[PDB]
Amino acid sequence: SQDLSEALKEATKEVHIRAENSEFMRNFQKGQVSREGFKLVMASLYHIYTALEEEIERNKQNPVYAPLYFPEELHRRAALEQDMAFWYGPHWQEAIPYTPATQHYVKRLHEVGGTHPELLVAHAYTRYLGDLSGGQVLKKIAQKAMALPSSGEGLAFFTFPSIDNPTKFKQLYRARMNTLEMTPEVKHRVTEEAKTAFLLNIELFEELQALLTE
Ligand code: HEM
Ligand SMILES: Clc1ccc(CCC2(Cn3ccnc3)OCCO2)cc1
Ligand SMILES: [Cl-]
Repeated sequence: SQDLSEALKEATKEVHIRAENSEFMRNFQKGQVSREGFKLVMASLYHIYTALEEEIERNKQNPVYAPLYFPEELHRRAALEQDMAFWYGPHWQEAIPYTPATQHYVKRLHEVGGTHPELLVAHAYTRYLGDLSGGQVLKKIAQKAMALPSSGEGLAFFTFPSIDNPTKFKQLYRARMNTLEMTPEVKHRVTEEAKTAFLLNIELFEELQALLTE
C-alpha cells in the first residue's frame, strides 16, 4: 500500500492548515507575543513532553515503537526544564501552571502509552516531526519579539545539539518510521490518532488565547 510517513502527511495536511492559522498562532507570527503568553505555552509543553517521553520510556523495548527510540537526539524534557528555570526561576516546579486543556492532552498521552502503544508513534510524529520542520521560523519571531540572546537561554526547547542536519534527520526518521509493522487496521488507527493529536493542540491554543484575553 502507501508508506506510513506519507499516509500521515496526507492525513494531517488539512488539519495542519487549521492549526497553522489558528488565532493564537496567527498572533505569534505577528510578533505580538508577551512574556506572559510565551511562558504559558512553554509551561504547557513541559507537561506534554514530560508525559510523552515518560511513555516512550515505558515502551522503548516494544517493537511498535523501538525503531524510533532516539532519546539523545529528540527528547525535549531536559531542554524544557532549563527553560522553566529561566522563565520561572529556581522554584519553577511549584510555580508553573497546569491548564485543563494541557491535562486533557497529558491524559490522552498516558492512555495511549498505557493501552494503545501502537498509536504512540502518531504522537511522536505530531510532536517531533513537527519540531524538526519549523522550530526555526518561530524561533526567530520569539527572539525578536522578546529580545532573547542568540546564545539560546530561554529557547533550549528549540535547539537540537545532537542533530547536525534536521532536514536529513527528518528523512531518516521517516524511513525508520516506515519499517514498523503495519497492517490496514493499525495504519488506519494511527493516522486517525494523529488528527486527534492535532485537535488536542488546536484546543490547547484556543484555551491559552482565552486565558490571555483576561
Ligand atoms: C505557527 C503555526 C505553524 C506553522 C507556521 C507551521 C509550519 C510548518 C512547516 C513550514 C512545515 C514543513 C512543510 C513541509 O512539509 O515542507 C511544517 C511541518 C509540520 N508541522 Fe507545522 N506549523 C505550524 C503549526 C503546527 C502545529 C500546531 C502542529 C501540531 C503540533 C504542527 C505539526 C507539524 C508536523 C507534524 C509537520 C511535519 C509533516 C510532515 O512533513 O510529514 N505544525 N509545519
Ligand atoms: Cl508559541 C509556540 C507554540 C508552539 C510551539 C511548538 C513546536 C512547533 C513545531 N513545529 C514547527 C513547525 N511545525 C511544527 O509547533 C508549532 C510551532 O512550533 C512553539 C512556540
Ligand atoms: Cl479542527
